[PDB]
Amino acid sequence: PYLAMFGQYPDDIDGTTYNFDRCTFSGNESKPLCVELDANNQPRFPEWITIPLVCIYMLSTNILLVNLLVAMFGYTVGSVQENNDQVWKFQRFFLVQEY
Amino acid sequence: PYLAMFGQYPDDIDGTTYNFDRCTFSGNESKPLCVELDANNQPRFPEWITIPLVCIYMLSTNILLVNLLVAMFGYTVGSVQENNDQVWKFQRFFLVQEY
Ligand SMILES: CC(C)CCC[C@@H](C)[C@H]1CC[C@H]2[C@@H]3CC=C4C[C@@H](OC(=O)CCC(=O)O)CC[C@]4(C)[C@H]3CC[C@]12C
Ligand SMILES: CC(C)CCC[C@@H](C)[C@H]1CC[C@H]2[C@@H]3CC=C4C[C@@H](OC(=O)CCC(=O)O)CC[C@]4(C)[C@H]3CC[C@]12C
Ligand SMILES: CC(C)CCC[C@@H](C)[C@H]1CC[C@H]2[C@@H]3CC=C4C[C@@H](OC(=O)CCC(=O)O)CC[C@]4(C)[C@H]3CC[C@]12C
Ligand SMILES: CC(C)CCC[C@@H](C)[C@H]1CC[C@H]2[C@@H]3CC=C4C[C@@H](OC(=O)CCC(=O)O)CC[C@]4(C)[C@H]3CC[C@]12C
Ligand SMILES: FC(F)(F)c1ccccc1-c1cc(C(F)(F)F)c2[nH]c(C3=NOC4(CCCCC4)C3)nc2c1
Ligand SMILES: FC(F)(F)c1ccccc1-c1cc(C(F)(F)F)c2[nH]c(C3=NOC4(CCCCC4)C3)nc2c1
Repeated sequence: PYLAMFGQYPDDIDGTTYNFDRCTFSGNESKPLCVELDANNQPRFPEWITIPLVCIYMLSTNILLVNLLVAMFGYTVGSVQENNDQVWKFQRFFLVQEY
Repeated sequence: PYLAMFGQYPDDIDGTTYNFDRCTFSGNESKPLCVELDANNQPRFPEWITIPLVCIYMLSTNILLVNLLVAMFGYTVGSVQENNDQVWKFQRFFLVQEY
């Protein structure tokens, strides 16, 4: 999910896209466990629950949240522009007196 | 089209890029139907109609719309900053009295 915000889309969520080469049935390996199967040896997850969930998650993370953060940063830089100059001037005394 | 905003570019829009392995001629399969062919067994779509359409769609979605949303969020956070404090203070009474 952390990578999902950087444009990476989960792969093991669609039966068609899912590939069994990556996964392993047992734990004696270094790749993720395979999806739970059925008596017919096919993926069992409904596939109409995961896709909308991922769509909503990606919409919330990639787009809305970053835009909100941009807005907050804009307001913050606008609000405290003048006080930052005074703070920098105050610290300039220490910076100059250091040498 | 929903995924198209997350940076994914459609593949079955260019004759060179289009691959027949994914598609299926008949419906007895779990992958999308193949593009309509011609008497010579080649893709039939003009290829000069789809590409500009996709370019315009991607330009509208990925870039313009999200930037507009960012602008709206910035204006909204700027406008209602003071009233939000009063609303939070009002709800603080209920939050404190809950316990
Ligand atoms: C505000 C909008 C733009 C955001 C959400 C729109 C779509 C991205 C979502 C909403 C409901 C979703 C659909 C809900 C159910 C299904 C059927 C699903 O196929 C199955 O259910 C078969 C299940 C099986 O084979 O076991 C494939 C995706 C689809 C069309 C989902 C794909 C994406 C849809 C259209
Ligand atoms: C069947 C599947 C594919 C779709 C449904 C699964 C989730 C997408 C549902 C389950 C619980 C739902 C959530 C229940 C509570 C909330 C909080 C709500 O926002 C708030 O917390 C503020 C409410 C307010 O302003 O008063 C927005 C929707 C959300 C995430 C709901 C949206 C959709 C959720 C996550
Ligand atoms: C404001 C600008 C920056 C946005 C649009 C610019 C280009 C991305 C678009 C505008 C018109 C498009 C062109 C319209 C027609 C064609 C020819 C097309 O090839 C064919 O028509 C052959 C058809 C066939 O083989 O059957 C390949 C793409 C190209 C150059 C299109 C590719 C992209 C172009 C240059
Ligand atoms: C031959 C192919 C490859 C290019 C042409 C196909 C589409 C790109 C054309 C067909 C109809 C056109 C649309 C007709 C109407 C509108 C609405 C217009 O914006 C408005 O609705 C507001 C108008 C106003 O401000 O008065 C912007 C262009 C658009 C999307 C036009 C732009 C280009 C469209 C989508
Ligand atoms: F910037 C932002 F915050 F996105 C946002 C900006 C502008 C307007 C609304 C929101 C918002 C707020 C909340 C809430 F206030 F409720 F937290 C949201 N919650 C969710 C989801 N909940 O669960 C999901 C993740 C876990 C899987 C199920 C889906 C996404 N999307 C929200 C969007
Ligand atoms: F933020 C935004 F809105 F993008 C936008 C922001 C700033 C200036 C203009 C726009 C805008 C407005 C409209 C309209 F107001 F007309 F709706 C647009 N329409 C379209 C397209 N129409 O159809 C397409 C999708 C379907 C396939 C054909 C191409 C894209 N791009 C627009 C850009």
